[PDB]
Amino acid sequence: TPEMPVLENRAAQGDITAPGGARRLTGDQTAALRDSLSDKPAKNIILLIGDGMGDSEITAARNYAEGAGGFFKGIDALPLTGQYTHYALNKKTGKPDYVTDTAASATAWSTGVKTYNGALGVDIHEKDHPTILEMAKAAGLATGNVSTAELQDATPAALVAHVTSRKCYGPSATSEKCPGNALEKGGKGSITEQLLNARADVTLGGGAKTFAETATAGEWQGKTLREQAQARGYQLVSDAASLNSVTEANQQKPLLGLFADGNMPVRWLGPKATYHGNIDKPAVTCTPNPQRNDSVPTLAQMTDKAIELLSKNEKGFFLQVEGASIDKQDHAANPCGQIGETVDLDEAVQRALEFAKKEGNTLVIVTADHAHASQIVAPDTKAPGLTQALNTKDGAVMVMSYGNSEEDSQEHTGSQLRIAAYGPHAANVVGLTDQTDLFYTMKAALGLK
Amino acid sequence: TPEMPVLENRAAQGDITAPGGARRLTGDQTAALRDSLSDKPAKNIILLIGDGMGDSEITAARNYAEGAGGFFKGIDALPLTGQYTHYALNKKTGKPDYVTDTAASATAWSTGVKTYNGALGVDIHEKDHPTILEMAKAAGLATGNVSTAELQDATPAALVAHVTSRKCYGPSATSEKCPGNALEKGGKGSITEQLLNARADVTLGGGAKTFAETATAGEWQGKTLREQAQARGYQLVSDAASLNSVTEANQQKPLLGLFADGNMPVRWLGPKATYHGNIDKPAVTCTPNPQRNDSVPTLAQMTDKAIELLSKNEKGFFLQVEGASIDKQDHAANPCGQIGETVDLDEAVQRALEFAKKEGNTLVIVTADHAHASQIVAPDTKAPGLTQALNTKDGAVMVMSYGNSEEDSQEHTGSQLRIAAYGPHAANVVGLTDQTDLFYTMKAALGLK
Ligand SMILES: [Mg+2]
Ligand SMILES: [Mg+2]
Ligand SMILES: [Zn+2]
Ligand SMILES: [Zn+2]
Ligand SMILES: [Zn+2]
Ligand SMILES: [Zn+2]
Repeated sequence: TPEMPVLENRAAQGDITAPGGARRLTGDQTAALRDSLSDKPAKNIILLIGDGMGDSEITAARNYAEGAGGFFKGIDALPLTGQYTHYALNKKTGKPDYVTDTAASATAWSTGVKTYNGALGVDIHEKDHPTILEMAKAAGLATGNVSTAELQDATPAALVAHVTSRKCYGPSATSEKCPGNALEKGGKGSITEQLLNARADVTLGGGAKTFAETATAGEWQGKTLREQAQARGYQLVSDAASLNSVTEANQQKPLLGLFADGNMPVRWLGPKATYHGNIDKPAVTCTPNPQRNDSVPTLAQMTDKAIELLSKNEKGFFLQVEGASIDKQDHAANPCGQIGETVDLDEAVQRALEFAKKEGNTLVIVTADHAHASQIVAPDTKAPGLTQALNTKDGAVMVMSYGNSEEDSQEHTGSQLRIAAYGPHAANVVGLTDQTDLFYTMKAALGLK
Repeated sequence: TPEMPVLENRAAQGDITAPGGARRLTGDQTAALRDSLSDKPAKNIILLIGDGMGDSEITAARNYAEGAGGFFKGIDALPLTGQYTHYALNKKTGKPDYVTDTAASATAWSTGVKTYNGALGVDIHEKDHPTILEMAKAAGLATGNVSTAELQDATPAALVAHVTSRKCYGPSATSEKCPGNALEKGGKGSITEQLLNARADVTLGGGAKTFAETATAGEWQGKTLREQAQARGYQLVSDAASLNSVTEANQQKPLLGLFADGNMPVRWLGPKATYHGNIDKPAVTCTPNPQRNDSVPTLAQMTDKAIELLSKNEKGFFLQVEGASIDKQDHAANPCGQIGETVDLDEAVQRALEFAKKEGNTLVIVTADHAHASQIVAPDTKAPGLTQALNTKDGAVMVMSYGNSEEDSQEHTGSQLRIAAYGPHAANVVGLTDQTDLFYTMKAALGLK
C-alpha cells in the first residue's frame, strides 16, 4: 500500500526565461525526503540498468526528448540519489583499473566482488561467487532477468553465468576462449548452458542464435541448447503474442523468451555522428524504427509481464531489467539510437515505479554499469572526434560529441555516475558509494542470510 | 553532541580484491540519513564552487590523489546528494542553450534567473536581478566572496556585478563592451566598480591588475579603483602575512584581499596532455608548484580566515568560496593542474564542514557551475584529442583524455552534475534539481525576506 512518495514532477515549473521559471522545486523537500526513508524489509527488488547510461547520457536524452527543463517521469522520479564508483581491477596486479567493461561492473553489483575486465561471476583468481539472483532463488524468491540485448551479453549473463571471459556465449566460443569452463573438459559450461542451469523463473531478451549450437557433453549432448531448454521443461516464447499468452512462470515451467537472433531492435533510427558533423551537415531529427514492431515486446512490456508473473511468489522476487542498447549506440556514435534506448528504459522504470508505489515493499534502483563517451557540447564546436547536431523538443539545436577513440567503437569512461533508488532501504544509494555496495544493499534489503 | 553527521569514512573498507573489500558502506544508512534532515533555519551558508568540477573531475582527482577506493574528507563527505541542470538560454530566442559558460550558470544560482552565456546578474532582456549576496547584506548578514581567480572573473563577479558581458572588467573594457553599463554613460559601471559598490564584508582573491584603472566619472573620477578602494574605507591586503593580520571585517573596514595581479597560482604542475600522450610519453607524477608561495594564502586559508571574520556577526553570514583553476586547467588540458586545484578545493571544503558541524546551523553546499572536457579512459586508449598517463596513489596508471575541441582551449559540456550539501535544508539538493533552485534554496534557508 502507497506510503513512500515518488517524484511527481521535477520539470521546469514555468517560463525558463523568467525569475523562478526554471525551478524544478516548488517548496522545501525535508518532509518529502523523511517520508522517503524506511528501513523495513524489501519484499521485492527491481534493479533497472541503463548500459553506459552515465549522467551525460541521461541529460542528452532528456534535452532531446523532454527538453532541457523536461522531466523523465521514470528515470528522474526516484527521490533518493547518489554517485557510485565502478572501477575494476587489473587481473595481474590486483590494483584498480580505472575504466571497467560491462562484465566486471555487472559482476561487482551482482556478486559484491571487484574483478578484471571481461570476467563474469568470478573474481581475479577466477573463483566463482554466488550472484544476487542465485541467492534470491536459493532463499525461495521468484527471479527475473530481462534485457534488450542478447541474453549471453555481460549484464544479463552476469546473474547466471560464471566464466573467465564474457566471450564464451556458447559451447564453441567456450571451448576456445574458456577451456576451463568447457563442458567437455569438466567445466560448468558456456554462458548459455549455465543460464539454462540457473533456471530463473523469467528470462526475456534477445540472443536466440547461440541456442542453435549443440552441447558437446552431458545429458543433452548432441542436442541444440534450444532442444535442451524444451527437454528441461522451459516454455519458450519468441514474440509479443506468445509472451502475452503466458499465464504462469516458475521452476516447474520456467519462462525463456527469445525475441531476436541477436540484440533486440533499437527504438529510433538516425545517421551516425561524423567528423565536424555539427558544422558541415544539417541538424538531425530522430525517427521511429520500422523494425521496432508490435510483434516484438517492448522493454516496458517485458518488465510488466515479468512483474506480473513474478509477483505470484508470496515470498517475493528479484528482477533485473537492462536497457542494453543505450551503450551499444553510444559506441557506434549514434545519438538517435542512444537517446532512443534511454527513452525506452525510462518507460520500463515507470512500470517498475508504478508497481512499487502500489505494492509498498518494493525497492527500485536505477543506475548504469559505467560512464560512456558522449558529451553535450556547444553548437559551434569543432572537435577532432565525431559530432552531430540534433533538433530537440525545445525546437533548438543540441550537439553531441564522441571523441575518445579514433577506432570504430567509442570507449567507456571512468567517471562516477548517478545511482537512484526508491522504497525500503533506498537510503543506501545516497552520497558516495561503490558499485559493490549495491550487491550488499540488495542482499540486506531482502534479508538474505 | 553534533546531531547532523558528516560522513567520516567512505573509502574502500578493505582489500579491494576480496569480497566486500571495495565496499564504502559499513551498515544501513537510513538512520544516519534521517539525522541529516532538518528544516530549522540556516544561520549561515557556505557555498563552495568547483569551477568545471563535474563528476568526471571529482573521480579523476580522487583516483590520482587518494586512490580509486580513496575518499575525499571534504568533497565526498557531504551526506545529501543529487544532480542538477545548468543549461543557459539563447539570448534572442529565449530557448535553452545546452552548454552554459561560467557567467550564465553563476548568474543562475546567485539570482535565480536563467540567462545567456556571458551575462552577469541580468536576464536575456539585460535587466538586473538581485544576487544572493546583495540580498544577504541587505538582510543584515555578513557577506564573503572568495576565489582563487581574478575577482573580476565570472564566478565572484556574478555575486556583485550586473553587466551585459563578463568581459567588462574595468572602465576601458566596460566602455567598449558594456556601453549601457559604462559609468560615464549612466550605467552602474564596470565589474570592479560595481564590486566596490556592493561592498561585501570579505572579498579575497586575485585580479589586482584591473584596480590599476581609473574611473572615467563618478565621485572618484581620475583616481584608480585601488585608490577609490582605500578612499572608500577599504582595508587592502596582498599576502598571507597581512591577511593573517586583519582582526575584523565589516562595512566600515571592508576587507579586500588582492593576492595576485591575475589568477592566483596553481597548486600542482605537470605537462600538458598531447596527441597519443598516454602511448608516446611516460606516465606522469605531478609536481608541486615551486612558486605557489607561502606568502600567498591557500584557498583553505582564505576560507578559514573569511569564516573567522564573518562568524562574529551574530545575525549570520553568507560565504561563497570558489576553486577556480580546476576549470582553467581543464581548459588547458593539464591533468596535474586540474587535479591539484580539486585537491585544493577539498581542503577548503573540510574547513567549511569542520566549522559547520560545530556551529550546527550552517548549510554547506559543494557543487560546480557546469561540466567539463576531461574524461578518464582506458590505458591503451588511442584517442583523436589530447591524452596523458598518470601515476596514481594506487601505484597504477590512469589515462585522462581531452577531445571535445581542436582549438587552444578544451570546452565545457552540458551534462548534469553532482551537488551535495550538509546542514539545515540540505534535502533540497537531493534528486534532480536545477541550478536556479540553488538560489531559491539558499534564499529560503537563510529566510531572506
Ligand atoms: Mg549490457
Ligand atoms: Mg570561475
Ligand atoms: Zn556497459
Ligand atoms: Zn560498452
Ligand atoms: Zn566554469
Ligand atoms: Zn570554463
